[PDB]
Amino acid sequence: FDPILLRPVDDLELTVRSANCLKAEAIHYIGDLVQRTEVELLKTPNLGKKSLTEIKDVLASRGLSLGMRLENWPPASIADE
Repeated sequence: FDPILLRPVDDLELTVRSANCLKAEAIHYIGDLVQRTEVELLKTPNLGKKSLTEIKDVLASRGLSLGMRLENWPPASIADE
């Protein structure tokens, strides 16, 4: 599995309006991020175009795709509590 992917958009280390705004859209995990749709996500009253280039840079910098449903998400790398 991809580690950055398992990471939370907030801590994904992306921009401030991209990752941050991502966790505000019920997508605190970059996994769900790629498992969504930048079409409507990049049209909210708190998004932007310069952000679509980043979110896409993550969905394309890790062999991912738009709405690319991940395997059995989330992975087993989050079972400590």
